[PDB]
Amino acid sequence: MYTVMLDLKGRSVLVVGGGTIATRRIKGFLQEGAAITVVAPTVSAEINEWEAKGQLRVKRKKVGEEDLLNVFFIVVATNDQAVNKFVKQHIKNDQLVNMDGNIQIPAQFSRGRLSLAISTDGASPLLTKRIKEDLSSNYDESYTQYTQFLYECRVLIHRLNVSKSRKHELLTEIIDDQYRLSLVKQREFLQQIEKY
Amino acid sequence: MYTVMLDLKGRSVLVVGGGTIATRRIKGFLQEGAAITVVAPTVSAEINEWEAKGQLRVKRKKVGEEDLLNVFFIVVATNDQAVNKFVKIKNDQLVNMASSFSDGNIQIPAQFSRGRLSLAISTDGASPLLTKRIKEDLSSNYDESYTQYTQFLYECRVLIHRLNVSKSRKHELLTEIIDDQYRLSLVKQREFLQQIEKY
Repeated sequence: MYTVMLDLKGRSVLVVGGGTIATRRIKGFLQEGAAITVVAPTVSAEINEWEAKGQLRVKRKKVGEEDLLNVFFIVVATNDQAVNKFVKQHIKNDQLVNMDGNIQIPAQFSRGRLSLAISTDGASPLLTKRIKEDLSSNYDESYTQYTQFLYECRVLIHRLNVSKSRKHELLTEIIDDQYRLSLVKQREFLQQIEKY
Repeated sequence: MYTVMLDLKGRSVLVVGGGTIATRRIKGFLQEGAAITVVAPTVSAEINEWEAKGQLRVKRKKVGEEDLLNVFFIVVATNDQAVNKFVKIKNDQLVNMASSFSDGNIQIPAQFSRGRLSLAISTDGASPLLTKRIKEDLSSNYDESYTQYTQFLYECRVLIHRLNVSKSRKHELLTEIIDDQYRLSLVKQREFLQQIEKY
């Protein structure tokens, strides 16, 4: 429908539920800057393992209005009809909520600042799974520190008091395999722009 | 940032600005069921046509405090830095700061489609040029064969959903049809359609 990038870095995420969907959702956005709370009577072995590693907070309760305060993003993973109704009746108008609801989560992966998301508008989640695998293979962890390098370069060049002509030159230069796969190449480029 | 589909159906959307960037942004959510209001002293020929077609509302003036009060999603797509700054609203407020350099909490990824297949690519603004490169590289690998194929897959989904056969049979069938040969053989496709008719 309408695909966007959403900043969750440092933001509050509540997951309502603790079964298999809940576990999937959390796996999905763990890398994202967190503040994850899970509210359910019972949770899964996986949520338990994450709770135990300091990755998540759990509240083994029936969700109440006290759980729905100032949460940036709410995920209602559960199917439990009454819980879904309750949450829907107790959130504000502009509440981001994945359930109605106003947030769908597509298959995706990231390599630091790089992200690729795939959908078929529910025609083939199984194709989407295959394409995700193929793309994860083709875009590996080298893109994590490369896109971090790119990001530093963009900020640094932006700040330069150097002509538009030169800025564009510096921004074009750093887009090839040799910048991704050579630390000398990167480090020397950084030495160059530091001098300006 | 994290990738999500935002459902704007029956939500208020404010587009601040009315140039080329505002027009491009609106195109993206024009068929989404939102109530779109566009605020700029002047607006493009295409925004005008959309207004005249009754798909959005136009406010022909510069933005003021009032315009930002009860708006679910704000897109800033102007060129006057004071408008940008002025908009730059509460926290928890969805906003796309399209006109850079700094971000809102909403970014719009590069996207291409092959029929129903959709790919979204972002580098969190690290490099618009890399994003373009990757979109071209993905365009190369996923060509127009995927446009026809997701149409096949869609029809299969429809026909399999209303089969009076088990859930586990449905899954097996929907799994079966995911490989290169289903995509690239029309015989394979057609014989499978015929097969799921018997059930």
